[PDB]
Amino acid sequence: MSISISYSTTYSGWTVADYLADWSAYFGDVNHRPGQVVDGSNTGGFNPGPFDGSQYALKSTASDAAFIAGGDLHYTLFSNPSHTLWGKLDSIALGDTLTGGASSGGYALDSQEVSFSNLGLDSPIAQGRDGTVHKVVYGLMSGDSSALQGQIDALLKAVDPSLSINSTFDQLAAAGVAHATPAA
Repeated sequence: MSISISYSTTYSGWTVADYLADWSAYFGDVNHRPGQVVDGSNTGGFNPGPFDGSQYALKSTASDAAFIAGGDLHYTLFSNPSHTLWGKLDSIALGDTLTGGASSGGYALDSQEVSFSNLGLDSPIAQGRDGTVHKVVYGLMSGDSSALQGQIDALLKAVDPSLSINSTFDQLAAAGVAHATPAA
């Protein structure tokens, strides 16, 4: 299945690039870096976990913003290549107010704004932090969605050259790629 995008009608006239740029500024930088990682503050979590899961999810420390990365994800922690998130990234869901976790049978967003699915991204452990999956997710954690933007852009252009991250969600819905959900 090719890339599918779900969006609240609230963002119908926003370009994907503007939405993501503004969302990352709103989520901010959790400062997930050497000497600055604090359990339960800026780590996020895996479902099932502890270091691998079908979901990785993280709440903003600056706001109610949160994201859920979906697929088949793995984190190396201290083992070479250290601090690498790798595996399959199938989806990114962006919104407010993270709920759930491993014990609930999954993370969710109370106010999901936008989701990108069927991303088809797959990065091997041996690529380390140069892997696309790593860069996309760490980008989000650190207030820079450029890697995510770049991957969405490539996927959209591969569906049709008239589609890009500078398309509005409505324009992408006109092409059958994006699908509106009610404004909550």
